[PDB]
Amino acid sequence: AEFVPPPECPVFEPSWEEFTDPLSFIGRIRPLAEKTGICKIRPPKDWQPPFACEVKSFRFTPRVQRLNELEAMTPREAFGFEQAVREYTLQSFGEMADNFKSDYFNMPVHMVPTELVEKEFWRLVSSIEEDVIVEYGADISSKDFGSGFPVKDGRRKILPEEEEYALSGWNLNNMPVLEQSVLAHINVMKVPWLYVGMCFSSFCWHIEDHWSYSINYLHWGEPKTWYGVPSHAAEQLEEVMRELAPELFESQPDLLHQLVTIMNPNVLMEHGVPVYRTNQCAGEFVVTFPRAYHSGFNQGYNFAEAVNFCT
Ligand SMILES: CCN(CCN(C)C)C(=O)c1cnn(-c2cc(C(=O)O)ccn2)c1-c1ccc(OC)cc1
Ligand SMILES: [Mn+2]
Repeated sequence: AEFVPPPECPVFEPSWEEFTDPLSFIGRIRPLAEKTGICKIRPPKDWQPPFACEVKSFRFTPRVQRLNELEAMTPREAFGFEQAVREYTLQSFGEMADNFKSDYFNMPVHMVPTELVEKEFWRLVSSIEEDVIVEYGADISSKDFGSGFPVKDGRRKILPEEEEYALSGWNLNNMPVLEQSVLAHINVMKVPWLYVGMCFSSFCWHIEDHWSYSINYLHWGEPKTWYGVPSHAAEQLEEVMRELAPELFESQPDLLHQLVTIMNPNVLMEHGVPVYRTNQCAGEFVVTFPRAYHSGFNQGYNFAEAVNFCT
């Protein structure tokens, strides 16, 4: 039986008046969005930040992801030496990514329906006959090659028409990140992270450290498909995860288990866990709420930026 897409999470299209401050905006939509775990925010049509990373020198070593690593658990000869991590440029990764997807589906990359990639992704995760391997540029600090948003740190040129985006509250470098505590006063910081995706590259189910919010922006490229679970269902999801996990992993601390918590959304739904989905397209924000479990994968070559923030 083929994958059944979860219902769509809310999408908001604020006018310019409502698009003033992200914390005030998220506070207003919270009564609805906290009940779906994730939501999507489309900025006003005329809000188009330039892309401001150092593209000429952009280089990275993406992690290798084997889609069915879990279903193949329960030894193959020379396991552990399948594929080495190597260095790409932004350009050379994109050539590889588009070639992979167009080859895989036998059609131009921009013509593959989002629902077809979604169906194939979940089929491959559980398949013991097809061993698909992809790569994910997922460990890239904005401090390395700069943020995708313009930043007024004097390291890179900003045009007059771009200064607005350097100062915008929706620029992820201008989100509040400091958690309130007494230790924070007794002590004598965080920056955005970047994600360069290809078709089928993915993030497993997790919640943020300290149950933090996160905000996520897709700078350009093909969509990022998301699944989210409201915080009221967090303990339920955790129970399902431990019920259906391999016993070798069921007892592991959550912070380690989250490295390998791959689970088809339909399985959670059949166990009574509410799941919502969305395709985040270029120029759109996704916000995750405190203790909202989420997971997802990329439809093709794309570039995202994300940060944890505090309210
Ligand atoms: C689990 C918490 N965590 C550990 C932090 N510890 C080390 C301190 C994270 O790093 C983290 C937080 N969110 N998050 C994420 C990423 C995306 C995306 O890929 O678009 C979408 C939504 N969330 C990630 C992530 C990073 C890399 C990754 O590689 C495959 C997969 C997930
Ligand atoms: Mn996350």
